[PDB]
Amino acid sequence: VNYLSGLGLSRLICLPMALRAAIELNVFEIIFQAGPAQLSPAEIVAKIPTKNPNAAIALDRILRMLGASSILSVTTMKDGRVYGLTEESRCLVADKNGVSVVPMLLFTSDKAVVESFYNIKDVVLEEGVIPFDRTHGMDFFAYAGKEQSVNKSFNQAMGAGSTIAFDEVFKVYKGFHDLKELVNVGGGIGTSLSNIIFKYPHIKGINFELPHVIADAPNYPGVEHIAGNMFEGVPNAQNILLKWVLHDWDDERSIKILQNCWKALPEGGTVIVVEFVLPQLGNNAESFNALTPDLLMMTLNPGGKERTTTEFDGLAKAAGFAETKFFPISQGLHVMEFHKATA
Amino acid sequence: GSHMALQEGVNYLSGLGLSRLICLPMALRAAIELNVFEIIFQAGPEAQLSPAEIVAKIPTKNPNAAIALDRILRMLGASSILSVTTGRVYGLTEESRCLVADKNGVSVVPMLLFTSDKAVVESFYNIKDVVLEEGVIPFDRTHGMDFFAYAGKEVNKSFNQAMGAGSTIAFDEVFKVYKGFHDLKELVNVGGGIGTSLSNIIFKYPHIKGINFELPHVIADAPNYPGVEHIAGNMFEGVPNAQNILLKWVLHDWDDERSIKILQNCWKALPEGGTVIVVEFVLPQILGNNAESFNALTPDLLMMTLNPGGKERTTTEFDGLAKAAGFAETKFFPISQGLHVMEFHK
Ligand SMILES: Nc1ncnc2c1ncn2[C@@H]1O[C@H](CSCC[C@H](N)C(=O)O)[C@@H](O)[C@H]1O
Ligand SMILES: Nc1ncnc2c1ncn2[C@@H]1O[C@H](CSCC[C@H](N)C(=O)O)[C@@H](O)[C@H]1O
Ligand SMILES: COc1cc2c(cc1O)[C@@H]1Cc3ccc(OC)c(O)c3CN1CC2
Ligand SMILES: COc1cc2c(cc1O)[C@@H]1Cc3ccc(OC)c(O)c3CN1CC2
Repeated sequence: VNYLSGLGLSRLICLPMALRAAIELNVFEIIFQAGPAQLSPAEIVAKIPTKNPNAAIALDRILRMLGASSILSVTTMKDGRVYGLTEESRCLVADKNGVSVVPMLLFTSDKAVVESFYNIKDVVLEEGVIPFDRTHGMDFFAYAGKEQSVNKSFNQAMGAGSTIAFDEVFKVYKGFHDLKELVNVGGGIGTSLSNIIFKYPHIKGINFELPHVIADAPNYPGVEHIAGNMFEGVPNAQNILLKWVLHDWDDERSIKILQNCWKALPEGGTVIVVEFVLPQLGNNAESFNALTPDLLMMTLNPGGKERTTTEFDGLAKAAGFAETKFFPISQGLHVMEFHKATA
Repeated sequence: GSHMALQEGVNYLSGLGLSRLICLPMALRAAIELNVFEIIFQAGPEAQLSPAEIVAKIPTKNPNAAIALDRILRMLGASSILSVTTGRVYGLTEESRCLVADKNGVSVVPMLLFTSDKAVVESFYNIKDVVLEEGVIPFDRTHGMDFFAYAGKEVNKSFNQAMGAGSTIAFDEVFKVYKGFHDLKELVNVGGGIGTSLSNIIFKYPHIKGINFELPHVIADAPNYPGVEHIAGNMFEGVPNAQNILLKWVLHDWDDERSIKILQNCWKALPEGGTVIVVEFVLPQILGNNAESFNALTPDLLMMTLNPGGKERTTTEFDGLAKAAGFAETKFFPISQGLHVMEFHK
């Protein structure tokens, strides 16, 4: 047995912390500004606010780990290593509208989240334990209420993810056309509705959320914010959007959310669910796209989990939606329609 | 707009999957702490157990334990740490066999539990400060004290056990290649940990008198290895008089100036014919996705976050240390996958 190189499994914790450091140092935007280029650490440090003469050697130590792990391209030239973007690190550069995966990556490796991960084994060992609650003494959404650093990191993570998800959704899914009104239950800071209205200008958007999220939201006109608790009830709605909400909750609570949605809808109204779906698993993007949020749910949320299409169908039917349709979008991302029948 | 067009159509969606990079080490940690790899190993390697079968060997009365464990293990399987078959059943792979204890109870588990310890990861949040600020040590900034002193007031155990397991593993490889211990009569291990290195050396060469030289809080843990006596001290003040010295995984903890001071103290403790035997991984000058590269880069980032100016070094840099410290002759013995023995001759 190669125990010696098995010691190298410690890279697994080194690599995400190296990536977090490079993200926080703005490395990817700095490289991107040089053109589709490979920059030395010294050249990158020219764009970092530091008075430290040793900054470039230290940065090289972080970046060469990212290069060996194929996050950055690396080649050695007359003045040492030089680093460029790759197909996988391009997502770390903000696009025309300033969205990248960076807010999501900074949230999911945030100290509060990682600290809770130390107790994920307790979900195996003890019935009904939530690692985040045990670590922090309150559930995640209450914590985000009390702690603005985590509130902000999480709200921006969800907003960036919303833009990314809906850019993919609109490549495939057409079911938002002919809708006149959409209430986003647990809609975050309203970015989801903003993307939808950007594509379908006549849809009236109502974002239904907790107050600490609404207070943190940008003023999107055309998005009206309503404070409330989805477990107590949902405002009257022609149609409802449920994105990245059901996976936060166990089956019982998900069914309760969906029953409140059913009660708020008129005959012929629809709940549109946007989630990743557990693939039928391997070293591929679909698998990681479901398993990554699943482990985040396991550490953060009350019985939240990712689900198969069959499990989503079961939730819908148990909550009063006898008509369901499933729309694979991309790499495990799905849109699903839960329809309340017309006469 | 042509420059920004390069971000139009980027697969941001699967880029969200980069969060798996932090999920994976925490899943692995959990599996280690639940004893998953030994439980699977008991089924005969190559055999696959369901999470229900594994949970049957874990002390819990939680009826949902198998589903929960499955959530951790399937992430490990998709990442090629475990093998999976579909419920799902899990087996060991070439990458996880090292997580099973050998004939002598040794595996990489103590090292993996140390390097993902809360204190270490907490310090990792400040590794960018080594870039931003002159002379800042992330562990010192995070916790208010240096790593070895912190271990003094106490993790002394987690780290010391990690180094001991790593020592057994390293010397099992060294003894396949390096023969330079065979004719020594006495060896002082400067910074020798809990003494496991000397214990392995004396097990192979029983006529070697072993002297383990360490900080007092490290010796407090040390087992009574035959042939090994423990001495407390500070290597920056001096080293006990020694016919030969072992320096394993010590130089890489320190910047050039302090490493040279260590080696000069070694020089002063040695007779005219004494040697320092250095055991370290060697940093390749051309890096890639290979074991040599990762075997140097992994401890290098741990040094960056934990230690005062510690770093991994090339062979040329080790020769430079030796020369600056008064050792005119050096010899290099590649062992395996970047691990080296080097002899510094006075
Ligand atoms: N009881 C409750 N009532 C309404 N919203 C709730 C709630 N409990 C949690 N939430 C909200 O549920 C959201 C889940 S995160 C998903 C946010 C958004 N739908 C997106 O896809 O980007 C959080 O914003 C949180 O504030
Ligand atoms: N001033 C000092 N004097 C003696 N030992 C010291 C020291 N500062 C740090 N050390 C020791 O240096 C060791 C580095 S870790 C290496 C341990 C061991 N040689 C092995 O290879 O497994 C630690 O055990 C630490 O206690
Ligand atoms: C190939 O993979 C690995 C290689 C090595 C180590 C850990 C690995 O996972 C450890 C990590 C470590 C951390 C802190 C130390 O002092 C504070 C220290 O001496 C070491 C030793 N090194 C030896 C090389
Ligand atoms: C494919 O990669 C990813 C996919 C997804 C998420 C993060 C990823 O990295 C996030 C993580 C997350 C964490 C906490 C939440 O509430 C507490 C939450 O709704 C989500 C949502 N999901 C959406 C799917």
